[PDB]
Amino acid sequence: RENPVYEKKPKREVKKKRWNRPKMSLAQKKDRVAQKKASFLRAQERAA
RNA sequence: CCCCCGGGGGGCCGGGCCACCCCUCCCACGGCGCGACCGCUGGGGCGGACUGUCCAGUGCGCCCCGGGCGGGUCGCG
Repeated sequence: RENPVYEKKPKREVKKKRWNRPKMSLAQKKDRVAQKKASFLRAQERAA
């Protein structure tokens, strides 16, 4: 009751890094399918 | 006020403009050439992330570019 005022914590500038995983792009998403199919074949003639 | 045959015709002197040939402004429009500002799509380096049942591949960030493409705005010839 004698000091209800709130003093925010001082905001320090941060190193500005990224802990999260960025979203994959279309070119990458589309190229992975080409590798998955190609690797599925180049693994199939090894059995052949 | 004159002139040619009472009726038809011809002039009076100044000024500016267009006709032709010379020169030259600003503007409009179109064309050709050039330069500047924006847009789009090849290289290299750096940094980082990711993918692929062979070491290969794919964006993104920054920077430098040789460009290519195209239109707008601006400025010339």
